Formats: sequence, structure tokens, C-alpha cells
Amino acid sequence: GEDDEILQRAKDILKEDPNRKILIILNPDGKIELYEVTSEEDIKRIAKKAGISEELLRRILQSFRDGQYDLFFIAKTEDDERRARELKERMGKPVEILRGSLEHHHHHH
Repeated sequence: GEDDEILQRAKDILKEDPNRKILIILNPDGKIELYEVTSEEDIKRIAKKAGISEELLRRILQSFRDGQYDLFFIAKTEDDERRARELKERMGKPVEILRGSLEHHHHHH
């Protein structure tokens, strides 16, 4: 399936170019997208291509500046993170899980 081939290609990009970076987009339908990226200026293309929130986008740019992981997952909601956390187990390579949205928590009676 679509999420099997890209999971290998993320490692293949890094095997040939370890100086380059990988972005992964969570879709709410359970689909996935793979993107190639080199610098924060390149991530600005992904922001408008994938439709990432600007509060999330700064976390992607910061994750490149830290540079500690082999690929990056955009868990825009915890409903998307449900796939991101479970993929990290089967993938064996380490993944950083990026969170951020405009919704605020409350309790009422």
C-alpha cells in the first residue's frame, strides 16, 4: 500500500543524502504523503502545499535546527497522532512527532 513504499523511500533519501531532511504529512483518511526538504526556506513550500497551520509550521522549522531525528511527522491533531505513534513502532527508525492547533481546552456543567 501507499504508506509501505514511502516508509522505505524516506530511508533511501537519507542513505544517499544524509545532509537532507524528510517531512511526512498525516491525512485524516489514513493516507500519507512524503516530502523531500533541505532547509527552513524549503519547508515554506511544504506549508502551503500540505496546508500546515503557522503555529505548527514553526515547530517543523525548529526541528530542522535541532536536527536530532531521521524524519518528521506532522500530527496536527491527536486523531492524526494515533497514526504517527503506531507508524514509529513498525518503522524502527526514530521519528519526531509535531503538535500544535488553535483549539483551547475547557470544562463545564
